[PDB]
Amino acid sequence: TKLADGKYNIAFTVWKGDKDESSRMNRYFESPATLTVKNGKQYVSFKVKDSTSIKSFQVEKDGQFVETTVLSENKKDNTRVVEFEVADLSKKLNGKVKINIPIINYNASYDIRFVF
Ligand SMILES: [Cl-]
Repeated sequence: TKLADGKYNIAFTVWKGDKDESSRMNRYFESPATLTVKNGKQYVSFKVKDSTSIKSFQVEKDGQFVETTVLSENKKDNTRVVEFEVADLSKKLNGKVKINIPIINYNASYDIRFVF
């Protein structure tokens, strides 16, 4: 059941945090993600669109949301690559996104789930 070391692509979709429905956050998170399996551990990374608007992206780690790691940024196309470890790919991962639209007092939070 445990994946061999190496790099893979893994498709994913985003559900709403509290409903079994597709989340609007799908448009910002590019599937497939990259899965890096190294020394048993599993690291997921993927590109985020409209990066400047996605002020915060956290995933739940030990019953608490923690900011994801930024591996790189591309200011030209307004994207960035985020990364986090996932212990169990068969489970839905809880996440939180803070969306900021400066063109107007607009600052809202989205609860989401990653489905691999
Ligand atoms: Cl469920």
